[PDB]
Amino acid sequence: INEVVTRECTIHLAKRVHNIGFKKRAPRAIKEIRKFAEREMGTTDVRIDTRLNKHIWSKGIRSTPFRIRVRLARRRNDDEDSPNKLYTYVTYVPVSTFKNLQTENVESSDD
RNA sequence: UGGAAGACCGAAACAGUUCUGACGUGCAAAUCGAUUGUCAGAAUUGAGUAUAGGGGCGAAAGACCAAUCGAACCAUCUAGU
RNA sequence: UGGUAUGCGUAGAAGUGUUUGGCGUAAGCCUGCAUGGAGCUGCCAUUGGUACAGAUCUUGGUGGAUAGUAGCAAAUAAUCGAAUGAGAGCCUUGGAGGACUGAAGUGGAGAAGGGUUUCGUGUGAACAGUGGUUGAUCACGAGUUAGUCGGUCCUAAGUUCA
RNA sequence: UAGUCGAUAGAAUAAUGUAGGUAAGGGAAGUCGGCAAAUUAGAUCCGUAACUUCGGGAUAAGGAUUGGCUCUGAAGAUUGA
RNA sequence: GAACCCGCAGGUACGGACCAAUGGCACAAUACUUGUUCGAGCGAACAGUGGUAUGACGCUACGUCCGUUGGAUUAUGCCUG
RNA sequence: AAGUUUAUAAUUUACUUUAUAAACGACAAUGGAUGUGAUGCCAAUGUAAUUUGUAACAUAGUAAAUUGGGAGGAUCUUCGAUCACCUGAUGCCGCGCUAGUUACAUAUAAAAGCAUUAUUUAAUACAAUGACAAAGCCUAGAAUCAAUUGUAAACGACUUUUGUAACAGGCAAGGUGUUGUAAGUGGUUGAGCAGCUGCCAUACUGCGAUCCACUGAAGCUUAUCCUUUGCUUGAUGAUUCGA
RNA sequence: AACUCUAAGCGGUGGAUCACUCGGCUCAUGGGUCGAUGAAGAACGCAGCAAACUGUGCGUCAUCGUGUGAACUGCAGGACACAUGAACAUCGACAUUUUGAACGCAUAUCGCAGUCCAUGCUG
Repeated sequence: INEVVTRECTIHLAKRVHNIGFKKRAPRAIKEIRKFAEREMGTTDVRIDTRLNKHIWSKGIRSTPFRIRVRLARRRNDDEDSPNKLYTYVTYVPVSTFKNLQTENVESSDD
């Protein structure tokens, strides 16, 4: 049951990050953004964009942005077929002031 | 004003005070941390070089002389008793 | 080992595994079966480097500890992630990204030392107490050009010796 | 800047550790012993003993003060009017 | 001169709980602050938790709360004999 | 001398209680059996590693079945959604009959064996268990792993979890905290300072810690906060177990 | 169940045991054969392919002469020159590096002279 719908989802990193050892704070942030992505889209195959890279990592490892605005896009696995016909594509939509945003159901496929 | 001193605090440097700490089948047949002595001179040190076994060298502990010193190491006497 | 059974023997010797059967109080013996491949044994005398469980024995091998318990922990230490491959956190690598040593350097040169270790290419097992396509590994090639820099020469401490 | 990011890693991040800290109130009662730890520390100013070989003791003791901004003064060089 | 059982309240020592208050710790939370870096600024990063003031979910103290009631019968006092 | 009882006279729920008379006077007895609801080894009138079958007489005298209702019982025990007892009703298979005495007939028995125990039985009876193909009745779980909670924890384990809803999870929102007034913008707030000065009042243009207003704000909020007709999303893996 | 124990079969692990051996060991026998005419030993470079062993020295895995008479051999260049010779032995003719007694002097230097003869260049 493929679905292949894209929505821009909400993650508060800070709680997950809380009391985890520094320097492992954002190797845990990336892993947890995958964990959230995997729970939402149901697809084990999580890909994280190179735009997503820089937005966690700008403010260097001790001060990971407490709340992050996520774009989660469930897409079809093309060539050399993974056992999971789906993959989720995770990118950051560049906002400095994420709070107050509830998740919205349309990103049109070919951005 | 000047800038003396085997002067003092303390780096590089050298050493190893106390924890009688870590380690102590370790990284290491002597290391590691903290702490600390000394640091312009009887200082620190490289290379070349001299001194060789019952000998040397010793700011002298019987310390050290190639992880070895109350007499090195190696072979032989020696399958010593 | 001398003699002997006109001994046995590649048609399977010796060796050896062996809930084969049996003998002897035992030391030990024979035989079957399987394996084997090139030589061997009984008896009478004859000689010994002659029989092993040990000697904090020797030498080689192997267990329990323990397919994992010590550990592989100091210098924070990664990480997104593109490429490739049999496999890729490192090691292959860009881009990116967190930092490190913090010019008294984990830098840039040389001596003392090293000895091909430098470098390209190939790149697998072993090695890198982890992986490892990569390396100071492993395989295959190349490279160190001087009248002026050192050695050379010179003397020192000191030495070789007519 | 140049060079690293290799010190096998991940998840958990238990006890006990190690290495680094903090702890009211009391404040060495602890212990062999203030060991370990803490206080103290730079600078400028003020003040400064016993004792003394008159050099020191001395950073004695005991006190004050230190940011930022905004002003002000002092401290030099050279020709010219 | 019975601090003597009935009766009453408190504490001690021991033990077990519990974190509300109060106190302790640091979220490397928030602020402030120094040194440096991001052109400055915001907001951060680095000083292996940078320091300092405050400091919650949470843990935990020195904090507080809770710790039963009979029989058998010893010692012993006794009946009847 | 502790004591088992009977009976008469009383007495009682209780071989209890009272008086009279006796009695097994820890005898020998008694302790196996009164098999004490008089078992067996009987039924079998030939009792048997065959079963007996069939006739009469008279005495004693036997019983086979079913259903309903009312009350009762259970201390480690072979079926507490079980087994009784009593009472009433229904009918009729007459299925059995036994003991005594007596009639009639017969298979086993003649198991060779003269040494019959030896290697030492099983038709049968009763009790349990089985299950090949098949047959006759009844009924349609969960556990554990993954994922999940934190009340739990080194790891297992413990405690929670998963119905398009009592949902569960990630947010945003709100409550609750914590710190202490953000950015940005405006103000001569502001000791002051530079630099240009008019045909006349004079000043302005920048700089300036900090203050004020927007701003009891901004940030942070529990992961081990509380809450949600708000948002979106999940709802789609593994193994094994029986009387 | 799993594991453990005990035994057995089979597979590993491991190289004992046996049988073999161009070697070792000991006794006996014959001979006397290093060197300034430059030794023994060392270093160095050498095979078509070699890195060693072994062989050799710049003529480098070997050359004359002599004997025999067709290989070497892993692959090959070769093989031809098998009748004048392979290849091995013999090895009496030569070569026999840099050294080392080691000899011009030295040697953490393959370093530095002198002399005679000789060559090229320049003249």
